[PDB]
Amino acid sequence: RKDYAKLANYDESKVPQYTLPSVLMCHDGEMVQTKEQWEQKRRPEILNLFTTYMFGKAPVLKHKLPCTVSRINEKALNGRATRKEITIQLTDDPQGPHIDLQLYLPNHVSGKIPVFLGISFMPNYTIYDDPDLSVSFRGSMDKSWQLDKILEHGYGLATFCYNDVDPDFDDDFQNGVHPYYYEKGQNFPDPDQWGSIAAWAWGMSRAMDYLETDKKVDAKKVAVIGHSRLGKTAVWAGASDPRFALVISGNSGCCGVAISRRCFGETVEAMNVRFPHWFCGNYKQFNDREKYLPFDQHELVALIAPRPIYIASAEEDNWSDQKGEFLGGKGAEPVYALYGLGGIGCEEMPPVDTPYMNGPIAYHNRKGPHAVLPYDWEQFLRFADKYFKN
Amino acid sequence: KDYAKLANYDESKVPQYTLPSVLMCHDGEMVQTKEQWEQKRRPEILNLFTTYMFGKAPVLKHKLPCTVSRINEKALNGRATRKEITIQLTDDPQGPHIDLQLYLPNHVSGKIPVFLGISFMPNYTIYDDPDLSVSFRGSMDKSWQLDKILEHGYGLATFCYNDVDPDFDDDFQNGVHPYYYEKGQNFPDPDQWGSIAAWAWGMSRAMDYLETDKKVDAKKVAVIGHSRLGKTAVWAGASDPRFALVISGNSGCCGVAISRRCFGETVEAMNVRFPHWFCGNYKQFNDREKYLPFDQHELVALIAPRPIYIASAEEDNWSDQKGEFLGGKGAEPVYALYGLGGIGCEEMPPVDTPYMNGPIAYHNRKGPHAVLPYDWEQFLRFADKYFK
Ligand SMILES: O=C(O)[C@H]1O[C@@H](O)[C@H](O)[C@@H](O)[C@H]1O
Repeated sequence: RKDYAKLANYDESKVPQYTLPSVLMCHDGEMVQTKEQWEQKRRPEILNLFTTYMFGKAPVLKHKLPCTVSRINEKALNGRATRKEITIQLTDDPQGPHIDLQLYLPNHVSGKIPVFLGISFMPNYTIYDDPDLSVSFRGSMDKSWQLDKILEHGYGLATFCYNDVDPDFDDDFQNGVHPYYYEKGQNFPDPDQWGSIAAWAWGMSRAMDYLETDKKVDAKKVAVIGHSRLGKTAVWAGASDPRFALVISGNSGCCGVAISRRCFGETVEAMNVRFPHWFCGNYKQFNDREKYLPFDQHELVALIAPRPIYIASAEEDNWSDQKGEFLGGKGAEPVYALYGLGGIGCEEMPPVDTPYMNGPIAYHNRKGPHAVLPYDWEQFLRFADKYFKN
Repeated sequence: KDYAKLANYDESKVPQYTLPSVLMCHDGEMVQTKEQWEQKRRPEILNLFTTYMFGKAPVLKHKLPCTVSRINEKALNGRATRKEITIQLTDDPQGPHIDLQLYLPNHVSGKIPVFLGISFMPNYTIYDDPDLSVSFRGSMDKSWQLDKILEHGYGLATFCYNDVDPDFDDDFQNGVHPYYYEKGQNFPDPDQWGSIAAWAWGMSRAMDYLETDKKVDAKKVAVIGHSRLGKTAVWAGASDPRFALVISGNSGCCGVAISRRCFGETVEAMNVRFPHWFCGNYKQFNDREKYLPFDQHELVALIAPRPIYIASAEEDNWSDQKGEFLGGKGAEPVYALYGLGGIGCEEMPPVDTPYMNGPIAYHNRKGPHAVLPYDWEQFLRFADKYFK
């Protein structure tokens, strides 16, 4: 039951030499130098590699799942906001698992409204100290959602607790949604089928299915966001569902946007051993075999192109590998160029509290711990404004 | 990391496990007819071994050039013919090739059954045959017993596995693997052949010759291998149904031994000490035998209804002798679809007590991890029942 935190390299001068797999080079050798070759041949190859070998295939539905608007409050924050609560039935079982989506929209705004779709560690009461909710404690996670700031910009926020989809604990997938999608002769996901992170991501796509039917939400302006293991999830939700307009990776780190081949802080083995439920079976083959990965996480960031992404790091989060987060963005730059979009705007990793967001890939590494703080939201909304407003 | 110190050899300490049901299809259908087995269940299981354990080998639209580069009808002082077939493994003739050595017994009525062996060493080690030259001539004789095979009216074909792919982790830069990549590929895909898949494919190229031979009974070629080449011999038998009988010499871990027993050698011990043996995908089952979508009783089931002999050795605790027997035991429900019996006992037999009156033979013999004369006595008694 090893503690991988002690065994990990954090010494930049002891990172092994490595070659990144070429994002632009198709499996048959053909290089991409056109968005059309990208969209038609290469992006599908990479999308297939990540689905087969890392996240795993989630169920594809023939119809949108049943959902209800079970409560509406049009005067939710002394009239500043409409709060809706939407129950999304994930299975054929009405007594089975549901998303309890909580949507805040600002009042006194005329258009359709851009929305942050976030996924939370804790129930919806923890997002805002909202005096029309009951019971951590009410608004205990406000720092990490900054709903006042989101409302100030004329955007909304929709969140649900990831536990709603799949409990985050290694119960060999007898709980959550997995078992409801097994075949009659299957007690476990196949090696190429979804683990937990893919289930949570699929979760966000079922939330987006509701959102595009909400008259007040701008379906063309939905940002996905999540922190840490839910960072990983948000980036996959963005990669695997192109309806999301903008993707926010909050210290996603290892198997997020960090480059695995650096073997800095958290590694694939640390990851799969501690969290066997997170990724598909296929992915456990890469435990301390990073060099044999058919891809690296720069290719995951490449699946967001041309759409914008904000990669945020924390100065104290060496576990997440802040330089490797930066280099995962750097590595996607060649694909954004096919679309005539610039890069991050700097060659080497910038110093602390130095945001770059003038390109389609934004980056900062902020002072303090592994978290989403007001600082982070400050930059996220500045970046969102560039796309969601004129 | 040493794996010798982590090995359980204590039968009382073997963990709880469920064998994955060999007769339950992925979609739920229970197999109770050999038709459902052949049309549905077997294809599913073969695909799982191919994709997740051994790795997909190239399928060829037509055979490769073979050439009989020397015969001698009077070999071993008249007793046998010796043939030397070269076998191209590629379009390129300067590419890798198999040096196939075949001995056929002189003056026998009818086409001859052949044991297709794959050997650790070059062919001159199989017998002290003066017509050869030079791990010296005759070294492996003890493990091949040509005299006894000839005496039975059977011959013996052998090539050294080094001909097809070297036994060491070179990232598949040597051997056959490079000659089948596609532009933009330095390395097999995770679902593609490693060295056991290549060595097994090797024995398929050897059979591709053996059938064309006019003195060979191509409906009566056995496959035999010891140890890592015993794991190869089973996969050969499973992924090429032309072979008539399969001989597992101490195949052990990722041969016929039940992976879920974690007795002696484990999957992690194997993939970590021999990264090149199995496909990339198989490395995902390190310390995760609970989560294999199969176990080795299903690999044995791919032989059915063709017979198979599982030989264990008493000192070879590493191979898990009881789990080898239980790989056989667990196949019996598929052989039963073909109105065939099982091994013939419930508990693992005592030492030097062969059971070979069903389509699955088992013996645990005295002494070390090896192929010994005793083993061949029993392999030939078994072959006699299907080959006379
Ligand atoms: O004897 C040998 O060299 C090999 O035998 C095999 O059956 C076993 O899987 C290997 O670990 C090694 O023991």
